[PDB]
Amino acid sequence: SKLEKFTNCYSLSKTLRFKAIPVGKTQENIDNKRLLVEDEKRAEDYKGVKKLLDRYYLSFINDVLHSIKLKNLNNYISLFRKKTRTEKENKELENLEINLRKEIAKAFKGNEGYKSLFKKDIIETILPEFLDDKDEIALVNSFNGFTTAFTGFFDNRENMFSEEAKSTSIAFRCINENLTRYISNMDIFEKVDAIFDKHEVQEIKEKILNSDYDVEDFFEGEFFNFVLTQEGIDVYNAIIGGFVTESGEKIKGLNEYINLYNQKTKQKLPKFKPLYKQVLSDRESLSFYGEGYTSDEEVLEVFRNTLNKNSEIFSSIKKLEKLFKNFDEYSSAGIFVKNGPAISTISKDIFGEWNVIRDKWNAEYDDIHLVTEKYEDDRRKSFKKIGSFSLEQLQEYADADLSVVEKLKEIIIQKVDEIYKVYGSSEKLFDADFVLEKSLKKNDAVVAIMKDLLDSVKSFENYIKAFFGEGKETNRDESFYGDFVLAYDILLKVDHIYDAIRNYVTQKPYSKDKFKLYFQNPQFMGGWDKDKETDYRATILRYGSKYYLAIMDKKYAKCLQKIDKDDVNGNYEKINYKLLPYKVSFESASKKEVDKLVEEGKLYMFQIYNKDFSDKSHGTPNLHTMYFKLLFDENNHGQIRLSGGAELFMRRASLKKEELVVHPANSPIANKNPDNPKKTTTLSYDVYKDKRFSEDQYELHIPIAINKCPKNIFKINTEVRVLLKHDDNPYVIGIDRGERNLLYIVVVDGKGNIVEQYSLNEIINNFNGIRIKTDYHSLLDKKEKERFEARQNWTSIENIKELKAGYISQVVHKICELVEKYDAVIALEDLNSGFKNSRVKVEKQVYQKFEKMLIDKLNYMVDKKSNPCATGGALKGYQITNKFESFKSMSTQNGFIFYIPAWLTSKIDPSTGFVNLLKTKYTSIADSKKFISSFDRIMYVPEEDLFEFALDYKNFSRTDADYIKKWKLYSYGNRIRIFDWEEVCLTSAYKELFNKYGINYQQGDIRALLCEQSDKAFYSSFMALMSLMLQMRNSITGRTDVDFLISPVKNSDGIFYDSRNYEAQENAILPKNADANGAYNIARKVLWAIGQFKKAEDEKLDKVKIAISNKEWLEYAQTSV
RNA sequence: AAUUUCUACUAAGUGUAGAUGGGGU
Repeated sequence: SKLEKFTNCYSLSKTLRFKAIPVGKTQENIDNKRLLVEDEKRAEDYKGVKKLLDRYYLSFINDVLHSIKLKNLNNYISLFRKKTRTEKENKELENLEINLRKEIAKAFKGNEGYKSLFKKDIIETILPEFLDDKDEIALVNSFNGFTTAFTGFFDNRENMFSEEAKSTSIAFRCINENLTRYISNMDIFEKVDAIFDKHEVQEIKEKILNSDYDVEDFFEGEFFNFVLTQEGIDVYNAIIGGFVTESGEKIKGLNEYINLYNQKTKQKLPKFKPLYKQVLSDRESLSFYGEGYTSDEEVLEVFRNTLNKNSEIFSSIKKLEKLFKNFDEYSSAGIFVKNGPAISTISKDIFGEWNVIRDKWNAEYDDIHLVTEKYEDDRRKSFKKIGSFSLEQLQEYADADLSVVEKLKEIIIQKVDEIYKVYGSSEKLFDADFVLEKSLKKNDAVVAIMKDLLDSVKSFENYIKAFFGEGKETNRDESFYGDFVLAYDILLKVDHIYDAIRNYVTQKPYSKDKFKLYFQNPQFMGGWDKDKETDYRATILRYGSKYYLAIMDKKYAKCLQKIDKDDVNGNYEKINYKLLPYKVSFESASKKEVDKLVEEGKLYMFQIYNKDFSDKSHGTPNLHTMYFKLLFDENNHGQIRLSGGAELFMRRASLKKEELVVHPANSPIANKNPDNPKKTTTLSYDVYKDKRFSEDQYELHIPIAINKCPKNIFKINTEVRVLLKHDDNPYVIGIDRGERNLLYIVVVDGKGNIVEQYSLNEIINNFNGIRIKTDYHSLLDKKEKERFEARQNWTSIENIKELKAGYISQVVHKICELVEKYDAVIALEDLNSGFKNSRVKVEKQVYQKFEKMLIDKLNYMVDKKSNPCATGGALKGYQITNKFESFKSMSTQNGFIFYIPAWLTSKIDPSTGFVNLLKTKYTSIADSKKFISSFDRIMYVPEEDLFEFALDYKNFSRTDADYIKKWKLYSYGNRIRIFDWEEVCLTSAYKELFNKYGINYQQGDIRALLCEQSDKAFYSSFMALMSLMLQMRNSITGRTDVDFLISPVKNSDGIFYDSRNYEAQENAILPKNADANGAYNIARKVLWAIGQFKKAEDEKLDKVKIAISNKEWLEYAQTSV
């Protein structure tokens, strides 16, 4: 078995969360001794103390830099963009810059206690000394011994600034994007001195700190000399950003001065942009990061009401793009446009089709470099190398009088028009006394209003983002860039406010906020060492079927160890974990004495509880529940062991029993699964909505660690390759999405014969023998019908995403069993390549999550029902996958998950192999005549009313991919022309096309007459009917059941493949539908790969490209069948 | 419409079928 090999490979750890319920008098005892209000108090002061800690971190940035500020290595970064050195703009920049990130590191790094500021010591001594306010000092010392709480904050705020740039460091907005706004400062002032006079420059030169007596380092050109990270970033922005004197004197910086020339006398006045500084407080992450949003009226939206910054800059960007026309006179080339995902949309918006830009550039590439297979990839990579497409360069890839610039201007202006349209519909929410009616999460009208405006602005942001380029260019129009970039900086503010309100409304009715329970002990539950039972003061107890958590406290931290054996009692077995957090002994302790302690105030026993610990629990337990019981089982011999550090938190009541939705006792309870025969239930009791969140839970997040001692450690990919070579029959699960099925699975064997083809739209949940199915596809449809109304409210999309994530969890199970029963490599798609968009099913994001959860599941692949110690069982999960690295590491193979490009796997005939490799779109009469002419022989075969189109695929364009190169295209059978559909019979329509135009089809080879036709519209319909002939997947938009494939070519037995012939059959041998074909050939593209492993050498099975190009495909697809 | 938590549920009557690494910014 191929799967069996992969066990005990790596070692992941996990955290089985659970709940604990205060058994005995624990709750009252905790309350008597106020054992948890200090944990609560600290957790309400976390933020407060974080701010104080950050003040010391900001003084570190200040003082250290203030003194050590000479830009060490590169003089004062004088050679920054001076004259090109060895290698133009290559080493010239790169090296100078990287010595730059160390110029800053050295300053900090080894100072007066880097580790005295970034470890426990700060809040204990250094921070109290830094402060002086009694309240603040006491707050900081109340958060002492308790720095194991600020650990994450420490690391974040320390490792973000080192000898690197980018990321979120000082160098970034310290030497990288800081010097872009700097640089023109201490040399050839020149251009910027248009004004800069006695009433201007001299006035401000006396106002600023007289260390910089004159302006010197302020405007000019070439190199710079001041600020760095800290000297007062505001010092540079005193004239560059403007610093109005408190007295009243209007000091207008130095750039805030140009505006008297930059815009008043009109120009671009050499940039001079406001210096960037440390993100948020100290180089954090987002500068707009804020909290709040806890109540329905917590802030009436910072957007025009409580966020006027945003509203201001939509107008600013709008004016800047309305100045695009005079920026043509300035520097149209200077404005760039990032090549990427936006470039296709840009093409459509400006020119008309999504591929104008691409193809125009590809044509120019052909002029200078030449299509074939490898030439496609040459063009591809080189287009990916381009990162900006100047505006005038895009005008060259134009059409006619189409002005790329002006078309962009118009489209992007109408984008803000959309914003303002919804700003007029949100006036109610923006009015001072907004009458809040039914909450906010229940006020779907308000949700919609919010969403609409928030997303209108968000869309403009993403559209105008591109008008940036790659930043690192040359002739950047400085009348555009600079002014535009300032406004855009703010229009990035919306992102946060959108997220805030979205996440408020999409919020659950309850809350899962917890506070770490230290119980007056910073070292609480941090281990399970037998020898140290009084250090962390915690042990897992066991009352036979129940599981507990004993936690002794301060003045009685060793009580249990004295009074153990209760002999003839129930004995809450103390854990005798003699191994390190498998020696899972369980010392039978006390019962009467354990409970005695709980009632007194000594112990604080809690109960570990999952729904599968009830006596009323009827069926299969959860996997985590299983793992938990298995930690303390005899079977676990070192698989799932303890990791140490149970984080007991405390989730309070977010809801109250009285305001929950009840299903009164003895009243028939309607069942909501359409496929439930036993509709209605009538329960003897009541059932409330979310009763666990209406009470107080004590979340015990027990860390556990799977396979910490791996025996069979090997590289997974190479071992998969070896296994997929020595096998006689490599089955491939083959998973494609699809429109009719959500995740159609076509298991295909080692010869390409369909073994199974079932849509996983229905999950047949098997409980007590009875298999009640759930049409997740129909559920999706009903959820999408809810989405249809109220403009896809935020919650409806969340519900779809969550149902799709719960579906994903369900397909993960099914695929796991499919893989297990067939020993089959999945054949998922490399999602970093091309794009399936037709699928009205699992999307890219959800399939990426699917394959992440397949490689997270495939790390410890476990089916619940299987016996724990058998393969596939709880402690023998298959490690057939890798370990999720990134979403871009999902590109080749991650074990039993070959990511194959999904190119032409669905629109290919599964019987012959024919792929339409020919563009059959009527361009001009001549194009189709050459098309018609390149056919070997077009005859009407009246025998079987057909129109044979013998063709040479070696005599065509972009067709090097093919293999047979000689196909006869008989117009036969029925096509569904989706224009919204018509079922056009091919032969009949062609007979009638030829009858109408006078083309006597009854003339043997009539190709000459077809090319003879002088009517333009003849070929139009001719080429469109030819397109239909070649179209294989044919399905009526909507009606599920007409999913058929139809070949224009006959096979070796003369039959034209029909999917509808096979859809009637249960054991079909060829795809029974369109999406089945897809999964069939995705399991066949992986099949080319498997053949490649038996065609490549064993020791060489590692670099065998599994990347199947379309030329080794369309060969095999046209030759094995 | 019950849940360690999530999704679908009622699924044989206080539950069921799957999945579930979480902890700090």
